[PDB]
Amino acid sequence: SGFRKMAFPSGKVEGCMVQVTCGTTTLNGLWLDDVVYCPRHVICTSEDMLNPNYEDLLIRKSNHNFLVQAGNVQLRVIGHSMQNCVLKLKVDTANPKTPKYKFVRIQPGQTFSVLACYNGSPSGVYQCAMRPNFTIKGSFLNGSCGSVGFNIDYDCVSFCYMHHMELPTGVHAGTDLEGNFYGPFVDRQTAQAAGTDTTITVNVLAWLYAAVINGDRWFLNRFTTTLNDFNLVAMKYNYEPLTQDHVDILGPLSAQTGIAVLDMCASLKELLQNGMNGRTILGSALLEDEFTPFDVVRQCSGVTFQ
Amino acid sequence: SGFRKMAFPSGKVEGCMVQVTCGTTTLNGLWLDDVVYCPRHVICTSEDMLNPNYEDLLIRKSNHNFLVQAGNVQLRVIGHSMQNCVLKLKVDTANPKTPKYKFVRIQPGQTFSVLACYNGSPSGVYQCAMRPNFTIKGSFLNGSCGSVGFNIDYDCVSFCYMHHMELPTGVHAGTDLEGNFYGPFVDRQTAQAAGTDTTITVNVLAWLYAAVINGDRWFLNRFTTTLNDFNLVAMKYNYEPLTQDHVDILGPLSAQTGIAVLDMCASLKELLQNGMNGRTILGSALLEDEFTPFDVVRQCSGVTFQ
Ligand SMILES: *[C@@](O)(c1nc2cc(Cl)ccc2s1)[C@H](C[C@@H]1CCNC1=O)NC(=O)[C@@H]1[C@@H]2[C@H](CN1C(=O)[C@@H](NC(=O)C(F)(F)F)C(C)(C)C)C2(C)C
Ligand SMILES: *[C@@](O)(c1nc2cc(Cl)ccc2s1)[C@H](C[C@@H]1CCNC1=O)NC(=O)[C@@H]1[C@@H]2[C@H](CN1C(=O)[C@@H](NC(=O)C(F)(F)F)C(C)(C)C)C2(C)C
Repeated sequence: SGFRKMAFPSGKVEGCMVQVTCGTTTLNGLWLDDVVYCPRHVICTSEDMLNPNYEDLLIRKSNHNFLVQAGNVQLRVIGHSMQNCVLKLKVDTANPKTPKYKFVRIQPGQTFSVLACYNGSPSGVYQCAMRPNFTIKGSFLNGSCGSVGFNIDYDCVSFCYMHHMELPTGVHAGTDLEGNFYGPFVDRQTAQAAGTDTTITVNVLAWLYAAVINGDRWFLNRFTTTLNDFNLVAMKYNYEPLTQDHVDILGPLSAQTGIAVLDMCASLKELLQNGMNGRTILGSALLEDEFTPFDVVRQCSGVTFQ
Repeated sequence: SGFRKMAFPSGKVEGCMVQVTCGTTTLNGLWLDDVVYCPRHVICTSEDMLNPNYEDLLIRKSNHNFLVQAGNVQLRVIGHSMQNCVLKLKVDTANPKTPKYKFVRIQPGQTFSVLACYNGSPSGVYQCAMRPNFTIKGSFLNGSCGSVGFNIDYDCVSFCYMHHMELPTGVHAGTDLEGNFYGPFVDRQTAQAAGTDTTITVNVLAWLYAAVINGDRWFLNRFTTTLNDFNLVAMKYNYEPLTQDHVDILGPLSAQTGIAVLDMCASLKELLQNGMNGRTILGSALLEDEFTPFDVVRQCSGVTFQ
């Protein structure tokens, strides 16, 4: 029992972190096989960043200008290319600790672990959700750029996020590992704001199932609802629409607990309409939306990784 | 910016986890150099656990009865001994991934990361506090015993916790790495309850400093208080006494923000007396007590590990 915000074990990713320095600029990179992936703005000074022409800055660089360090050891760069907002540095040594891996673009509502790094060294690990507005509520300082986010499935690391920037209200934005931003953001120091965020309904329901499994059951009511009527209420409280696909994904938890999804929706509707009245669910005084159905099952069933 | 419950990177510990099987009982062990450390109740069946005589059970075992597996590979056991509630299995192979490490007994109020493991494989990592009542609010299932808790300081892993059991209300209890329990608990399946818990005052103050550093400043009032008067109020709300040592430990955060500790105490007193009135601090609707002053500084200053 118990339910915690749990991150994936970070060791497979720790073995891939390096430092990339170009001129006076240093950030983190990810070394897989013989390639180092990092934010392209390693080639910028704190003056180029107001309106940089990356293509222009890069043509004036050559391989030797990129100083890549894995711990002590310098990796010799033997090629470079830009892909969207990431640079790929081909190095002359393959990383012997490279895990089985994939690059995936995640969808809003999905979670992942972040390994926050500075100067190529890991500081800590935490779990994040890709928010509906394509930001993450991270914890990142100067020097954190090139830190990555990931999921693990058995032995395979799915890298889904590389960190680039901090927006107003202290939320974060970055790219997939092909250098395409999540959301409408650009890698330049210019006025940018996140869209209004929404609550990830399916994750809230997942977490309510987690509460039932842990014996926190006070909020279950005796009613059901239709999907349609549920969505009209959710809408008012700035919850995302619940789709049939979401219902289908909640099927395992529904089967385990014997609570139909639309019955749990009726309980959620009452929490939204009446509040929690000073009570907690799983220790929390607010409804939590950063656990996916899979996160709940993984945690409550003891799924392990290689 | 941003503030998250952040765990240490787990890789150094992942490289030390193994599976120990005795008879039909399997739990996790920790392999450092040529020793495997695990809960002594690996030698028990689900019948011996009501009132086990460990000394008696152990004398009937020999080295070969302990099946130790590191991934695929079986490690040959060449000696065994019991120390308090842990077994130490001497094996014929030194773990080549052993980090620099120490065994430490932590104090109530201190935090650490848990690497939750099943069958010798890691499932996830999260941060925990040793509660004043010597429990932790963990997330552990059947098969999690022998999972460890740890801190990292640069290159050195301080192991402070090995998991043994779950108490009523879904909280957890275990030992240091010399097999001595935290709190009054015993490794037997018998009626045991945690003492009433208390809020870790110094950690709450630490977290309020974290809020100020992140620009969440609404709760700062214009007053100060004495330590004595603060402690009379804290007492009523089941907060631990704040000592001068606690004040001294908050000195770095106080200096950084320019808010005297007793001024922050006055703000805390008002939160305790009046509540948060529906507002949040760092996204939380309750006062949080599982961040130490050091955790705040580590996270807000970007301290990294080897
Ligand atoms: C990185 O770690 C990077 N730092 C540098 C420094 C130099 Cl000289 C070159 C390239 C990089 S990448 C940080 C992480 C930030 C810092 C604070 N917290 C974080 O998460 N990234 C940045 O500094 C990026 C970088 C330029 C600006 N920037 C920002 O995050 C801006 N944000 C914005 O302008 C806004 F649009 F998002 F809001 C701030 C104001 C400095 C936080 C670029 C976007 C390329
Ligand atoms: C371990 O993983 C262990 N499991 C086994 C199984 C066998 Cl056959 C032998 C030895 C061990 S150690 C679990 C972890 C628990 C299970 C649920 N969540 C967890 O954290 N530990 C236990 O099962 C320990 C073990 C015997 C009982 N026990 C318990 O946790 C009891 N708790 C208590 O009796 C109480 F006093 F704490 F409350 C419960 C009721 C089974 C949870 C011993 C204490 C040696």
